[PDB]
Amino acid sequence: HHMAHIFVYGTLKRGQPNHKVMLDHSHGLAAFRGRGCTVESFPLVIAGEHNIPWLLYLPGKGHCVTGEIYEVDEQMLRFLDDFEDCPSMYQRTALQVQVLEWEPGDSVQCFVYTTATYAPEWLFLPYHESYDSEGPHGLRYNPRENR
Repeated sequence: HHMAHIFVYGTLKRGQPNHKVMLDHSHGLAAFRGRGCTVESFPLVIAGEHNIPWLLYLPGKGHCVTGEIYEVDEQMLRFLDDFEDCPSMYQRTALQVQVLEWEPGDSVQCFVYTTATYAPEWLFLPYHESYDSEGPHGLRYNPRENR
């Protein structure tokens, strides 16, 4: 079957708190392909009570956002849609990604979880080039069922 390229910038990245879900074969297949940055700039904010990273769908604002390129199967793609609570919390959007390292040419089209349903005040939060839950912003990810 065909596969699909995705680009992850947040908790799904290697070394980030939700990476395990991509390594769990009960969800399908995800193969690491390399590192990239969005060709278009977008705001990346760490926001809400869970300190979740959100790539806001405001093309041309903020910065090119760095992340990782994976090739995934359809099962994994649908799992990630459910994981990200699409289309309410995030909407899956196809974006051009400049390839910085490859394990394809200069860029690759990838699905990315963006959001148009952010809280409006999140526009005033810092806009990140990259996400690290343990970064100096001091806002560590906490899991969804925490109150």
